Parts: sequence; structure tokens; C-alpha cells
Amino acid sequence: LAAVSVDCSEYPKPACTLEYRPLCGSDNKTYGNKCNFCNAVVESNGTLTLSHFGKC
Repeated sequence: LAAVSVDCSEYPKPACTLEYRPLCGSDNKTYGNKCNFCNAVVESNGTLTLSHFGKC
């Protein structure tokens, strides 16, 4: 059904491609891309999640 989420199994990373593809969280703050999103998830320990693609 209707979910939104990028895959984050492989995080956090040491380095990020500087393509800008923002992903706003449930926190309603922006993570610049699937890197900085999925970092802030895997640090978050599962609990942070994707409210919408793009920026807040």
C-alpha cells in the first residue's frame, strides 16, 4: 500500500555523493539526500521515517 521510504540498510556511510535530493523526515527537518536521511535514520535506530520525498 501507500508507503514512503528509501532503503537504509547500508548506513551510515563514511562519504556522500553531493547530489541534492532532499528527504523530509517525521521530525519535519530536512536531510539533504538519501545519505544524510539514511544516516539520521540508522543513528535514529529505526524510529525516524520518511514523511515525504524532497525538502520540507
